[PDB]
Amino acid sequence: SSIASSLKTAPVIVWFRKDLRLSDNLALLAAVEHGGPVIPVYIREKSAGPLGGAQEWWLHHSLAALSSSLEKAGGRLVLASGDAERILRDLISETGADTVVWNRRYDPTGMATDKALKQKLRDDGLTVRSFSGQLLHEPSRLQTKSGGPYRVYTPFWRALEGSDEPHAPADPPKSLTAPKVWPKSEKLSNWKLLPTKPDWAKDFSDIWTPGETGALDKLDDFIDGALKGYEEGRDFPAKPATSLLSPHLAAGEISPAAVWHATKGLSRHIASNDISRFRKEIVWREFCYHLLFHFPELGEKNWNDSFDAFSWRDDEKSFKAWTRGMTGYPIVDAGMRQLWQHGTMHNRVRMIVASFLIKHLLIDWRKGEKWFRDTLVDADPASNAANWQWVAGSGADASPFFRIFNPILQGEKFDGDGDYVRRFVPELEKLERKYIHKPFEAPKDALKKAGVELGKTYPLPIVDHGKARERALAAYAAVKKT
Ligand SMILES: Cc1cc2nc3c(=O)[nH]c(=O)nc-3n(C[C@H](O)[C@H](O)[C@H](O)COP(=O)(O)OP(=O)(O)OC[C@H]3O[C@@H](n4cnc5c(N)ncnc54)[C@H](O)[C@@H]3O)c2cc1C
Ligand SMILES: Nc1nc(=O)c2c([nH]1)NC[C@@H]1CN(c3ccc(C(=O)N[C@@H](CCC(=O)O)C(=O)O)cc3)CN21
Repeated sequence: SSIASSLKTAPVIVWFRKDLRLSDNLALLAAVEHGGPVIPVYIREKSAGPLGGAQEWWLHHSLAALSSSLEKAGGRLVLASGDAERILRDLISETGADTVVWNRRYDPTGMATDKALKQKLRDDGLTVRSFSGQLLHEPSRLQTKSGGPYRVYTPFWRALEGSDEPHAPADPPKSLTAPKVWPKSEKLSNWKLLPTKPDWAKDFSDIWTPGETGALDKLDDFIDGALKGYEEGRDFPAKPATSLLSPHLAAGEISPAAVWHATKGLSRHIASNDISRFRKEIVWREFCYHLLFHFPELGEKNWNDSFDAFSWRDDEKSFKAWTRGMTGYPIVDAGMRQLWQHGTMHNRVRMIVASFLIKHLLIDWRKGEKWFRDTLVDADPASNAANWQWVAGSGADASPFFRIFNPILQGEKFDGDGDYVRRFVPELEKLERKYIHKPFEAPKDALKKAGVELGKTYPLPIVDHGKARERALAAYAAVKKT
């Protein structure tokens, strides 16, 4: 190291955010190609990070898993809290790194943070490079054949379906070059991301294994499992027919290109309709990000400003009943209880509970959006906002506001035998399917036999369907006169 000294390569910093994976990670691969020591860092920023309590549980386990995977490769994960610029400059100064890399994040606030930071670092002569991976498409570049943003799903789907296959996923690096001396790291346990007493996430582990290995296990199981019959099965919440990839995708533990490529070459065993339908759902995520790019206020302002003057009820009591799954409408209650217990909800039931809040209770959709932000492990700044707005009646793909279905009928249509309701509202277990979705219409004899006392065992409906419907349509008529 004195007289036969090779000229050494400077380190490179890899800044992880919602891309907590080693596979199909172009930033990490760039760091490997760069040579020299690789310095992985995760920063607890003020603005960005987990959208709520459930996602903090997710993040803890995700960071623990990523750290373990990096250590297996010979690296480590540096943890730091505070101002990203100050932290990165301090790491640069300490290590002598000449480059910072990251994977692009496409939520407008995070993208703006990155743009500003990138310019500041470049102005001081640092190399900064950002990479695709979070999305199959580039929202700032993709336009209709006539030069517009996509406003409607089907043409957007046809564009992505018709595009050259997303590039196949890149392998993870098996080894990372480490610095001789590691920068100091914060302790994950000190970040207070986990519940303590009570452990309200105690059943999350029954469903979830956060991190890249868990993501790949979910993908593998889906391809070898529920992908078969997915198209027919996905509408029925009692059936475990979906992939459960959403929080892994949200956390960037698996790329959508990896998911897409996993659906290729399956014709010997899998019907094309199931694959097409699953791909469409992946593209719904893409579309939500497209809309967020084109309308950054998607989570706070109505897409259709005709709704701005809508007069929402000031009824925090009904809102609380909704959050607790105590509406007296079993399918709604089942969904809200599923969410509380497992940090997720079947998509059909998300639509039903969202509609119940907005139309039956006439409560501001933003309140429902915020509740979901705190309780979903998959909370996503594009998909949550976009879906709430569609249920609320804004957007080309929105159901018109005046379309108001009875939760009872939706329950009987998509959960006819009542298995989903019985799973999450077990106090109704003994009711026959005739009354499982409408226990308030059952006769005294049946309620007695099933061990159900309305108002004790299970609540009466907090609103009458007919009256709620009249109220919502009157509110719709009023907003038109504005
Ligand atoms: C009111 C409301 C709020 C929602 N909030 C979120 C959210 O915060 N995060 C989130 O990822 N999804 C959200 N969704 C969409 C959808 O309900 C979930 O993606 C789905 O329940 C996830 O289960 P899965 O992974 O088994 O889906 P699968 O059926 O296996 O679908 C595969 C993937 O496609 C994507 N996807 C599927 N459906 C949709 C959709 N309607 N919109 C956008 N992406 C979709 C997801 O990434 C999902 O993992 C919301 C839907 C509604 C109606
Ligand atoms: N999906 C999901 N499920 C949840 O249960 C959940 C979320 N998400 N997101 C965050 C909130 C907050 N969590 C909490 C936090 C504290 C208490 C708690 O301290 N409970 C006391 C009594 C006070 C009370 O219930 O408010 C207890 O020991 O029962 C309960 C739930 C549950 N949370």
